[PDB]
Amino acid sequence: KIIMISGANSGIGHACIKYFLEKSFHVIALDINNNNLIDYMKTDMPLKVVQIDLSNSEAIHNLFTQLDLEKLSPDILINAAGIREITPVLHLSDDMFKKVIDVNLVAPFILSREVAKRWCESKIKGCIVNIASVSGLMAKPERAAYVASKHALIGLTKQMAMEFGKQNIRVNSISPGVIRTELTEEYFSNKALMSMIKSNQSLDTWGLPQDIVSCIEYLISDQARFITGSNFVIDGGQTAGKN
Amino acid sequence: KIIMISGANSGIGHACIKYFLEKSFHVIALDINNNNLIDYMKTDMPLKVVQIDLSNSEAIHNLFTQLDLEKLSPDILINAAGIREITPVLHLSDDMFKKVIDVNLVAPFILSREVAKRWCESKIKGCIVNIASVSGLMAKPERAAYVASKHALIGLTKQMAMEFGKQNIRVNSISPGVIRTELTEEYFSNKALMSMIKSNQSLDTWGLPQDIVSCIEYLISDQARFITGSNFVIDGGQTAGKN
Amino acid sequence: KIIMISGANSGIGHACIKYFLEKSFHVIALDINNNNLIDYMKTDMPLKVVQIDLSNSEAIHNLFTQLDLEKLSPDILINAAGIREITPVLHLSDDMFKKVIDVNLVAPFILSREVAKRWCESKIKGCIVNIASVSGLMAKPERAAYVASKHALIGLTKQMAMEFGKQNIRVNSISPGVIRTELTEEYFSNKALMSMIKSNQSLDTWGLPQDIVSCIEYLISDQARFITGSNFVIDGGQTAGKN
Amino acid sequence: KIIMISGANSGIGHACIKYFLEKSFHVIALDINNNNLIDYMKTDMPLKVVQIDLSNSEAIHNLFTQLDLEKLSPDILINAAGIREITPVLHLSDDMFKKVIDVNLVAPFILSREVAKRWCESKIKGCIVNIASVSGLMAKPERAAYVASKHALIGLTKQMAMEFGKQNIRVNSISPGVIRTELTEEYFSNKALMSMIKSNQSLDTWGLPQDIVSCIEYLISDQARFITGSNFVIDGGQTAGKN
Ligand SMILES: NC(=O)c1ccc[n+]([C@@H]2O[C@H](COP(=O)([O-])OP(=O)(O)OC[C@H]3O[C@@H](n4cnc5c(N)ncnc54)[C@H](O)[C@@H]3O)[C@@H](O)[C@H]2O)c1
Ligand SMILES: NC(=O)c1ccc[n+]([C@@H]2O[C@H](COP(=O)([O-])OP(=O)(O)OC[C@H]3O[C@@H](n4cnc5c(N)ncnc54)[C@H](O)[C@@H]3O)[C@@H](O)[C@H]2O)c1
Ligand SMILES: NC(=O)c1ccc[n+]([C@@H]2O[C@H](COP(=O)([O-])OP(=O)(O)OC[C@H]3O[C@@H](n4cnc5c(N)ncnc54)[C@H](O)[C@@H]3O)[C@@H](O)[C@H]2O)c1
Ligand SMILES: NC(=O)c1ccc[n+]([C@@H]2O[C@H](COP(=O)([O-])OP(=O)(O)OC[C@H]3O[C@@H](n4cnc5c(N)ncnc54)[C@H](O)[C@@H]3O)[C@@H](O)[C@H]2O)c1
Repeated sequence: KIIMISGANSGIGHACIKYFLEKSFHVIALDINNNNLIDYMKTDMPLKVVQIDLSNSEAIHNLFTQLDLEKLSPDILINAAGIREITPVLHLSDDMFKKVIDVNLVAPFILSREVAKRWCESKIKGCIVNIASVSGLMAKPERAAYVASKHALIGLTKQMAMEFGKQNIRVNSISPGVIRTELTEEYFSNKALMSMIKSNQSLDTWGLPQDIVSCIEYLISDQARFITGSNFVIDGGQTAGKN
Repeated sequence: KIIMISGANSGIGHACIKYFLEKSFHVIALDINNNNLIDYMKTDMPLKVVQIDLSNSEAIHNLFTQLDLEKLSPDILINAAGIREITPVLHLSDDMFKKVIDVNLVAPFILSREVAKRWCESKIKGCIVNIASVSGLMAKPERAAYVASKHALIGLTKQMAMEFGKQNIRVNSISPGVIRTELTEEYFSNKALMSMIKSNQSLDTWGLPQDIVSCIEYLISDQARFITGSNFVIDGGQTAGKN
Repeated sequence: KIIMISGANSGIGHACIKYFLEKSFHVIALDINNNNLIDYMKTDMPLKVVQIDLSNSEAIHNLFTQLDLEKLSPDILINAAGIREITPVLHLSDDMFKKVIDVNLVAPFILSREVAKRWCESKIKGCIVNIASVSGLMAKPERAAYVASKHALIGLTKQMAMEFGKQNIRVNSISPGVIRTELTEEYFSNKALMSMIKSNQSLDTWGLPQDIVSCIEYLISDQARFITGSNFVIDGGQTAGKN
Repeated sequence: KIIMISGANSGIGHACIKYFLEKSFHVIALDINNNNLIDYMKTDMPLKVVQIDLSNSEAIHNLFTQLDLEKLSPDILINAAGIREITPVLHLSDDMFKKVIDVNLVAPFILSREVAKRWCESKIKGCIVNIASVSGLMAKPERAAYVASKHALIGLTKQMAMEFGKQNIRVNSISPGVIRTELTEEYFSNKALMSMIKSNQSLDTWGLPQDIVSCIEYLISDQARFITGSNFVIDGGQTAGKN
């Protein structure tokens, strides 16, 4: 199987590249940066790395030209590339709101549409997993674009699941709570902050990239044949309520 | 009180212009069309009509430069301008997805940020109502951008309610079900379709613009003092469940 | 019009009694206590006070046999009677859990079923408003029964809305955030508790019974003709998210 | 490891018995009937079978007395026993509404409290899985008690997850869509009703008990360390929206 994973240079998407490579998949890795993939690019692993700014829809079109010319058509798409602003909403510029939208929502849409197109043409049973967030279900401060983008992606998941259901293409999302990655690593040296995170959820611990990889493994498995349009929350109780 | 209302040339937004002018508000009306607003312009009702493509963030910026020069700032913002594609997702182009997002989400974001900036600097207690949709809570076919945009707008509402809560700026959404307007008018002479719409909800009728205007009236009233971050569904039971 | 209001001796249901008497409704008041309703009974306002334990389903059955004999069938039902435990779940007894369920869920169910039976017989357009809670959408500590009961009542509201929609019987719920009543009075003299409440929501205030009464007023109005199966959150932003 | 599974005689619960015995768990099976479990007791697999009417709370307390004497505390609890009425709500009796509540909500609650009590006393981790339903998230006709009870169980899951999270007791729910079991078997020979079922979801198939077992298997695994308070929908797209 061929799996295409965005966000491959860091955090959850990188954990996925490593995991799926170890399980003998052919991996197409998409990211705007590649410093964490250079070593692997020098090996003979079945890894194709594309350096791509997924905020640029022209660039995504060029990616599918390249993939089609290389006869590479993934079976599975993991939309994990994403960005998060931390900024007072009055200081969030038009261009920055748009940028978050373009990465977190538009790119998943376009990548999903293109893979679905090729699956419908070839009559293949594809699978998409969208990395949303608990911010797709509730708000947080200083994250207007982020929260909007993640709400959007939950909706998109359900919509595309309905759209391609008769073609046996399954589309699901995962909504992580706090996962220790490069995105969130700054939190973990701050005592006050770690205390407040632990206060906002039920388990006295934090997630790791492997917790989300495991979920992905489940959602792409044969055991997930009846799962489509669902959102799986992996958040140590962050969304359960208020305490 | 000054009320800024997008989508003012048609449908819900147009019913709003009429009703609120009738109630002695000063109205700033935004829309890309103005043919229905011309008659009202001929009167000396306190109505400013702006012809503006809200998909162009530069035209929104010019709008607000004009308003600042005129020392005109709204007390209330109704985000009602919206578009809806009906397009099988494999035929939904990058530009069209992004256009729906830019009208349905980015314009409410920018209008909201700009009014809220002026409220925070003046220490005025503002109110924003976003017209989302039941497509902000569930999916529908051939509506990938629409569903994504309406889900986004619901999360944006929650986020901005949170962001501006300490400044006493309330931000709520309304999720209509089927409302007879120029958007949906084509359905109403199709018997097959009308019967399907009625089977998909609880009440044997459809909504009218006035159903949404009355909800807006409540949400901007003093009786809505403790209401923020809420989504008011006005849908004849369309979202209640199945069968 | 006759309006039947449970919880009539205290808090929200008492504020309803007074308000709706003032607008010329005939009121049927249901509560297990009556000390606050005594003054009202002495006047000859059109108020019928019934002292009833709504956790006793046979007493409810008798009430309706009586009401039938007296030709008092309500046109509107407001289910406001409720209780709330604050008990660590390991100390929450079988009986305490069942009682909270019986009062918060079963009583609304039976009352609703009986009023709707009479509307369907008479071909009347009835209206039910269930007072749920934000604890019907998320969890809180030491409130296992309360949370379960309120999630149930949200479900029940949707279900009855669908069941009775073709008969033009509308069924909606209100989910209050923190409303200052006898239920919550103990909180208001604890400063630390009040601070935590306020930082868990958007608005620096709390709700009053009148906030809920005005929402009731809207939902029973003719302007609510297309509203059924909806849950109206009146909560100062408490549910918007975290921070 | 010991797992207690309710509803062990039929459908999902029975599929669990067989599966987890094959995996070397010691299984405490609970059900009001036992005819499908007789054969298993004939082998000497580590299976305790208990005949118990889980609507009877004293019978639950006697169960725990007897397990305490045998020193068998389960490590994992799967609440799968349930019932569903198909009855027009005007014909749904007080007792039948309460019965559905007692089986579908109150028994999960008591079982959960009792296992949690012993996990907290022994300072052992514990894991609960509650079998809710898509009727826990939306309504369906003729199912007032069932929709109520399943909404309640979703809320109870979230609450208990919050309540016991500091003790590392994880509590999650699974919400199946149409699973072919003895509960639903009657539908499958009805051509028209099958066609309506497929029309209401995205995938042209139905679930099997194994689909829910596999979800349980994931929720009780070490890969589920960060999952609590979550609701996993396994429904073929039934909840995605309306088509
Ligand atoms: N870590 C968390 O706590 C958390 C919580 C919930 C959801 N998420 C989501 O998980 C996903 C992955 O997060 P992460 O923690 O691994 O973050 P990360 O920053 O460690 O990795 C994200 C990767 O995405 C890539 N990316 C960003 N913008 C891109 C662009 N324009 N083009 C191509 N690649 C781009 C980044 O360069 C980076 O390598 C994101 O969508 C994030 O919003 C994370
Ligand atoms: N009518 C329904 O059944 C229904 C259901 C749910 C939600 N809604 C929403 O309600 C809102 C109003 O819908 P309506 O039914 O009144 O539709 P409408 O088409 O009658 O009115 C929409 C107006 O918005 C304006 N508009 C669109 N694009 C714009 C642009 N780029 N710049 C400026 N103005 C623009 C249009 O010119 C038009 O006058 C929309 O957001 C719509 O999605 C409608
Ligand atoms: N006040 C809040 O902050 C808040 C928040 C959310 C929801 N609610 C809900 O609003 C509703 C009204 O609450 P309130 O604040 O007015 O509480 P309150 O305690 O002041 O009034 C509730 C009334 O219901 C009656 N009641 C209780 N059990 C009864 C029984 N067995 N039979 C008859 N009457 C019975 C009580 O006697 C009392 O008069 C409740 O369902 C409650 O859960 C309140
Ligand atoms: N099958 C579906 O399509 C579906 C969909 C959503 C949720 N569910 C839920 O999944 C769970 C399992 O359902 P299933 O399809 O296996 O049903 P089933 O009828 O096949 O099995 C239910 C079992 O629960 C037991 N039970 C019922 N009442 C009991 C009592 N008072 N005490 C002890 N045992 C009792 C029954 O005897 C039976 O063995 C239920 O909670 C059901 O509501 C099923």
